[PDB]
Amino acid sequence: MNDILTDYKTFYLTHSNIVTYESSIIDSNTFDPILYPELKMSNPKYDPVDWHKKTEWKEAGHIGITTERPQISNSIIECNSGTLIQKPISLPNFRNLEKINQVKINDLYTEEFLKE
RNA sequence: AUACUUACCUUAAGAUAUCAGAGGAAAGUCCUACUGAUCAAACAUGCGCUUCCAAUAGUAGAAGGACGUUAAGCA
Repeated sequence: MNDILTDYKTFYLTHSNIVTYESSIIDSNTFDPILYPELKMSNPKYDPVDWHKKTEWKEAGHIGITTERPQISNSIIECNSGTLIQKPISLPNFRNLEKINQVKINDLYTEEFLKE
């Protein structure tokens, strides 16, 4: 796939023009034949088109080892202090304090291979 | 702490209520647990003296602030 994208980039640049290119672009997909081969060079499942129940969040620092992290539900660290002074700050809401010591591991190598 | 060593200094004067009257050491000085009058201070003590001292029968209000927010307010 890396070969097909590199050779098609060299082929497209050498053999086509700006008219055909700007007609090839529609922003509903954000496909463009010069930049999209570069972005998807090594990502096979690349597509361009609540983020704490995702498994990217849950194993962020450590890959393979998934843990629910305690976090403050209403967190004010985006807010600047000049606007925080305007009205009184709510108490924190929380999430997942119970799970700071439980961490789970999907041990496929022990189960599928040693235990067969 | 003692002691020893050095280094730096070792000074503006004067006064303690006023005025008047009697006495003592002709002008003035000094003094009187002397005597009047005024003044000032302290301490007691009074004036039919003058001003001021916050809801609970209610969820307030008065005085003074903010080097507080709205706020890149509006012109």
